Amino acid sequence: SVHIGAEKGQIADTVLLPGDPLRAKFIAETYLENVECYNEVRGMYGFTGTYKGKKISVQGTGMGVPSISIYVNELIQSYDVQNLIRVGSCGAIRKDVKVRDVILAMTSSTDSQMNRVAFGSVDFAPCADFELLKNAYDAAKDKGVPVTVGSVFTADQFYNDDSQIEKLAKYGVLGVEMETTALYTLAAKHGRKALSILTVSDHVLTGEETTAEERQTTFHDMIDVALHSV
Amino acid sequence: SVHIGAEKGQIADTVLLPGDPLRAKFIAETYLENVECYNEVRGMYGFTGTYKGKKISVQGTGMGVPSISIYVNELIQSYDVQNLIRVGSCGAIRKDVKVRDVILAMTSSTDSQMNRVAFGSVDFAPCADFELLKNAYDAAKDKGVPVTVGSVFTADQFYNDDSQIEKLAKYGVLGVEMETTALYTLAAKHGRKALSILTVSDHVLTGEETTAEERQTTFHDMIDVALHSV
Amino acid sequence: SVHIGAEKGQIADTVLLPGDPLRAKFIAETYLENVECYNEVRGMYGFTGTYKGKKISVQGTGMGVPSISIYVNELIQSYDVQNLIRVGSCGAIRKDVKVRDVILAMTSSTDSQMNRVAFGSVDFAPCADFELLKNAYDAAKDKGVPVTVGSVFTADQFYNDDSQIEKLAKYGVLGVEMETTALYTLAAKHGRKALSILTVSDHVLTGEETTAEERQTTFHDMIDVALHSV
Amino acid sequence: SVHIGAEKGQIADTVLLPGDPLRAKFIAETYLENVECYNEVRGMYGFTGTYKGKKISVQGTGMGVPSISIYVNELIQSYDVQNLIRVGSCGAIRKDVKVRDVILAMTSSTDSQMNRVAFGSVDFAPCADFELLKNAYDAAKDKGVPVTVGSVFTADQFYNDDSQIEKLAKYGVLGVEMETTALYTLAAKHGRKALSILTVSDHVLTGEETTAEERQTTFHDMIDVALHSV
Amino acid sequence: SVHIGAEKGQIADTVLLPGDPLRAKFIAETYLENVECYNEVRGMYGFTGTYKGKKISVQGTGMGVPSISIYVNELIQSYDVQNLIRVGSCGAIRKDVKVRDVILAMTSSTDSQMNRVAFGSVDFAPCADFELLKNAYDAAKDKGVPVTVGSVFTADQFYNDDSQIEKLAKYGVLGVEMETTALYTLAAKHGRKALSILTVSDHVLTGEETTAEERQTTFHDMIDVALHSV
Amino acid sequence: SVHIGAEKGQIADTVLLPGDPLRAKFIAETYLENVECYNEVRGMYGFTGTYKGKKISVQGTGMGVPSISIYVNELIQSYDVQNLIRVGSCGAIRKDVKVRDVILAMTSSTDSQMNRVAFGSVDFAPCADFELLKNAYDAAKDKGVPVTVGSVFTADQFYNDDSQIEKLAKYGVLGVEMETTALYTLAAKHGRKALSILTVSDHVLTGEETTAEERQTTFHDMIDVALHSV
Ligand SMILES: Nc1nc(=O)c2ncn([C@H]3C[C@H](O)[C@@H](CO)O3)c2[nH]1
Ligand SMILES: Nc1nc(=O)c2ncn([C@H]3C[C@H](O)[C@@H](CO)O3)c2[nH]1
Ligand SMILES: Nc1nc(=O)c2ncn([C@H]3C[C@H](O)[C@@H](CO)O3)c2[nH]1
Ligand SMILES: Nc1nc(=O)c2ncn([C@H]3C[C@H](O)[C@@H](CO)O3)c2[nH]1
Ligand SMILES: Nc1nc(=O)c2ncn([C@H]3C[C@H](O)[C@@H](CO)O3)c2[nH]1
Ligand SMILES: Nc1nc(=O)c2ncn([C@H]3C[C@H](O)[C@@H](CO)O3)c2[nH]1
Ligand SMILES: [Cl-]
Ligand SMILES: [Cl-]
Ligand SMILES: [Cl-]
Ligand SMILES: [Cl-]
Ligand SMILES: [Cl-]
Ligand SMILES: [Cl-]
Repeated sequence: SVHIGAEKGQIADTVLLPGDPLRAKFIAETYLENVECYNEVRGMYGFTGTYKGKKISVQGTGMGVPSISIYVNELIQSYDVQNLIRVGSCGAIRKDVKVRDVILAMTSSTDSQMNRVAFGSVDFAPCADFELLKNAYDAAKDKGVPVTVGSVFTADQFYNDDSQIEKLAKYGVLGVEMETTALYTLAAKHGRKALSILTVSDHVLTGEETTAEERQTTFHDMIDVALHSV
Repeated sequence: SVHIGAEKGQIADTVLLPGDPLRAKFIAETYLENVECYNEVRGMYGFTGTYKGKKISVQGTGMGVPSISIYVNELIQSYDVQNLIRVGSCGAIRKDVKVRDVILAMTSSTDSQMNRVAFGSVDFAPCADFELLKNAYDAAKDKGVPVTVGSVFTADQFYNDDSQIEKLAKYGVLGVEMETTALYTLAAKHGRKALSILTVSDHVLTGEETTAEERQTTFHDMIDVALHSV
Repeated sequence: SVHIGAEKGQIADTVLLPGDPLRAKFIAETYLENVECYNEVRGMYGFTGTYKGKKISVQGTGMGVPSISIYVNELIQSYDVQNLIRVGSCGAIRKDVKVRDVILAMTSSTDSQMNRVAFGSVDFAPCADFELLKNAYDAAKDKGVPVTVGSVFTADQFYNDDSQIEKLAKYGVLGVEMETTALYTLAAKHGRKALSILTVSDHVLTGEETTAEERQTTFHDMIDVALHSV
Repeated sequence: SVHIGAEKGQIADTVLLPGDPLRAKFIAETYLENVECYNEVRGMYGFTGTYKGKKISVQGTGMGVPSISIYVNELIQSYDVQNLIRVGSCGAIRKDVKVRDVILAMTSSTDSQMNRVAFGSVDFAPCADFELLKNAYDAAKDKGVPVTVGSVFTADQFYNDDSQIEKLAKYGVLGVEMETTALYTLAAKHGRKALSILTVSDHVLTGEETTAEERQTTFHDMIDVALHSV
Repeated sequence: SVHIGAEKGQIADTVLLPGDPLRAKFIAETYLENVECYNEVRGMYGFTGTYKGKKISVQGTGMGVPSISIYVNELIQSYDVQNLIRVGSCGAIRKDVKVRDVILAMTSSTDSQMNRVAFGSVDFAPCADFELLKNAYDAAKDKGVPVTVGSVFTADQFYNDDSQIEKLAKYGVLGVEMETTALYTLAAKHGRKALSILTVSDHVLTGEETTAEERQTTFHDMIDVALHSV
Repeated sequence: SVHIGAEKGQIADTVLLPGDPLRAKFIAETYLENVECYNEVRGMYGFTGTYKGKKISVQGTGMGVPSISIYVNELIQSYDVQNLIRVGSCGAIRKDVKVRDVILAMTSSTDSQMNRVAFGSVDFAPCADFELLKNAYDAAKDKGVPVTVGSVFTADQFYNDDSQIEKLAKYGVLGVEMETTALYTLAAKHGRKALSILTVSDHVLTGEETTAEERQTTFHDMIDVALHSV
């Protein structure tokens, strides 16, 4: 596969997709037994290991829709990947979204033209896989993790005129990131199961703000919720 | 309120929204104790009653986004309606969607220009309220009802060139109706809780077909799932 | 026909299309001899009768483009309907449009995405049939009815940000309703003759306002103009 | 006025707008008494004269929306022009449109982005002024001229992929030219009265074809209809 | 060819395209030896002559994209024209663009819907031919002519809400005219070489202004730069 | 700066922007004296060094418009970066583009919605800075490097329906990559100088194909052309 230097099935059915290829490293080392490293292309590191005896892979995606699309496609098409879970952060855009909250995206709004190219006249609303999502909600509530379930906004521009999120907050969108629409759509197209699990990086239209401690907690917190989701 | 001839609070916190104002009649009579009739404007009948002692309202919406939008707005704005559940049918567009299946929409794609007017450059992905949705899933599984959870397609045209649903089936969209986007968006805007619960009316790209018996079953079946959702 | 429970040709060549299925009732009873009732589906009542010995039908459409589209299509395709005249009201948006004025739409602007789906890069300007329209103008001037002839605006949302009509008034658009584009386009597509005849319901950017008396007059007034249009 | 080298009111209330600045010459010389020439800028000749004692002006527009827009704006804004009538030809796109037929545009479809720039989410349907149009119909029928009344298509490209007109013929659009939308819209914006009167230049999806004789007849024929329209 | 009354090859490989058909006259008479006149249709004059012994043609285009498109297409398709250079003016929109400056467009932004019709989801960025452009830059610097090289804006409307150029100046667009996008695109499509060379007509968001003397200089100045470009 | 862990001015006026953060490493080590490493965030390595005594920086961008936008913005806004040159590859889409050819983008088409968000009704054609571009052409021709100068296509999707490039080849677009539009636009907005320099990675609509040797040559070849461009 053009972008991923890996042997067939040297990659798990299940892949966690952080934006950062260095958090990809971190997650493997700090959470998985028997750490393999299949990919080193573009520094976009890929890893495979076990957790509670089960095989789990970890691939960094880079940032923005066009980048994650690249990896999700190859992972799916060239490695028959079955379950793809994003684990990154997002900028909180409501006030009723707390820094501790862990976010499960049912859907996402986007300004990426990825869908309009393919569909034209249709606002295409992408979709988390319920089984994956329910499992994550269950895995959250049993351990008693703070968890919100709603939509996010997959943006093309980190720095924007940003008129959008101010309007999107008014419709109950929870936060902004740059990957989810791309995951959900490509996963749905190819018959796979996708879900996006996200922590708060900071409040964009500040209601409150974040410390290094709060992130370290919610980060770890999110990885668990993901891992136990199967 | 312009379209609904009703006294303040003569309407419940919770309203079931069938497309048909005559199924609206049916549902009241056949499911609710102490049947009031608040609205008779445009034959778009509105009813209030109790079920398991609790107050439940039933308002017909008519067809298409512009029509349901009318009722949802007034119900919300003029009657502080808290929970709005659609109960209609949809044309099944996948083959793995069975005539018995009861459908819970997490989201919907639309070709209505309702959102693009307000948002512009954004594909806005509307969102069912999770609490309502989870409750419906729970109320489904305990009685053991067949139930699928994914997206639908809110269309503007019953008869189309329909090139869309053939493409939308390829992305795992479950079925086509004409209301949901409009519900989810207006509910989200005004801080209310919405959910759309749907039976199969027939298979549009026929995988299988429907009898009068199968509908009568799933219809009733869906009303229960709704009713026990609280 | 899916939505209209009627026997072949039990429906006239000519159909008046009020939004309200109860004004549909009213019009039949109060204007036509030998009243038949072909449709009772969805409470969207359909009627056939005579006037000056000639067969005339009356079908309610519901509200919004997607709804009227449904009836117009079936009426045309399943009942070879030849002449379709809308008789509803509209919100006056200029000041030089008087509450008494009866409106004949040559065309309509819309924000519905119905046309952009089919045409893409084209602003499609729909068209009243001239013969029908001229006949209505003649039938207006002989009795001496106040009558204006220009465009309207077929909206998707009764409640809007409404920035549009303020801009559209500046271009001489007369009023806003929710049906006409849909009529004109479907009528033109299938080789039929359509026309939309409208009274003022109120002034939206208030220049003046309406009583119950003024409506009763213009309503009746409009039905005549329609009826004598053949 | 930047584009028209003319003294205030040296231009009539009424202006005929042929595309060709040389037919502009022709029309003056061959139809009007006391021929003045106000404009010679860009060879886009402008003329003023009398007909049946009444003052009539004649200004060439050039081709395409952006060009006629230029003249229509200045004529309106800088010379308080009251009535603006286009007199050009169009490519017939239906078969039931005959080479002899004289065309009165109620409206026009366009692919020009002129309107979408100003309106955004609105398909804006431009509008002939009825008074002007009725007068032209009357002036046609009394002399007994063949005359059709419907819509046209204002295109941006003489040579196209042209997929549009094949689809637009299916909706009863009569013919294609390159000016009308631009006239109707600018006329409506500034409170003026516009109308577009058109002959057939040839059949684009050939049903029949044209001689030099047939044009000379219909051309002259159209100028009359225009002239007597007041 | 429909719009150009000319015999095969009575037109040069190289054609200068001023907007004004009278500057077309001027340029021929004042710059070329052995002046032929091939076209007189629509007053849109076409000329052929020699300069430094070499054959050079001069065709007026009229104004706006739809008009120049007409001539560029026929010139290319019916006369195998190889090199097409626009020589007109543009409204300067930055302040760092001086009245003396001669402008070489690498590209242009447009609001014309010409490209979106053909491409859909693509912002198509048109392209000057480098060879032509470099040659013009060389021919500029050797004589020592003030010359800027960047983008312009091909507008559909001389009079606009004009919100665009205020935003476009902020991105370094140099000036606004009404032809270039149309040239570059049609030239690129048919394998020909195009370039647009432009003087300042005035400053639109005034930084400074123009005399008749400054234009006469830069005009002549621009024709040279064009002519020596081969 | 959020994404780049660097001290003020520890970054040069001039930055080379390869997609790959590992080619970023390579370029530094193999071309620059006194190698500093300012950034290690996300493995997206940043380096500063000298070449012919002059300070030159090297920052990886990742893939797709949203990603490079991130770095270009911070580099510009937080480090007053003056000159930004992309050095990556592109998929050749014409046949007359040779594997050896080095490509200088004057402009790029895109399907990214980055511009349409900001501009709306405008196809915005981005622009290489001429000074940078000319300098690169000069630095190419003196050493005698094969070099083509035209447009490219900045895509959002590596894997597409790809109907676009087949149409875009027909208009003389040279190749497809995923960064340039984003560079040119952000550079132009902030008053900086940008240029994109690209090798062929392979032929997408295969005319010919590539070896490892041909890339190693053209790669090195391109870095020179960049480096000597100042
Ligand atoms: N736009 C945006 N705003 C935020 O506040 C935010 N917080 C996290 N992210 C995610 C998404 C990207 O992968 C990447 C960009 O830093 O991280 C954000 N994106
Ligand atoms: N488009 C469409 N296709 C179907 O097969 C279908 N089945 C049910 N519905 C819903 C939605 C409307 O409220 C209304 C239109 O009949 O019923 C459908 N809509
Ligand atoms: N938008 C809108 N504004 C008005 O003031 C108005 N007056 C009448 N109508 C028509 C059209 C609908 O069928 C229906 C909505 O009430 O009635 C209106 N629609
Ligand atoms: N597109 C197009 N097709 C035709 O068959 C046709 N016939 C006449 N016209 C009008 C409109 C222009 O002003 C001008 C272009 O020749 O003439 C036409 N335009
Ligand atoms: N829009 C616009 N603004 C100007 O300041 C300007 N200056 C010159 N031009 C060019 C382009 C047309 O061919 C024609 C319109 O007058 O001349 C301009 N166009
Ligand atoms: N779409 C696309 N097709 C190609 O053949 C191609 N060749 C190189 N590139 C550039 C651009 C990306 O940064 C990145 C994606 O691999 O590399 C390409 N992109
Ligand atoms: Cl992330
Ligand atoms: Cl329904
Ligand atoms: Cl109505
Ligand atoms: Cl014409
Ligand atoms: Cl010009
Ligand atoms: Cl690259």
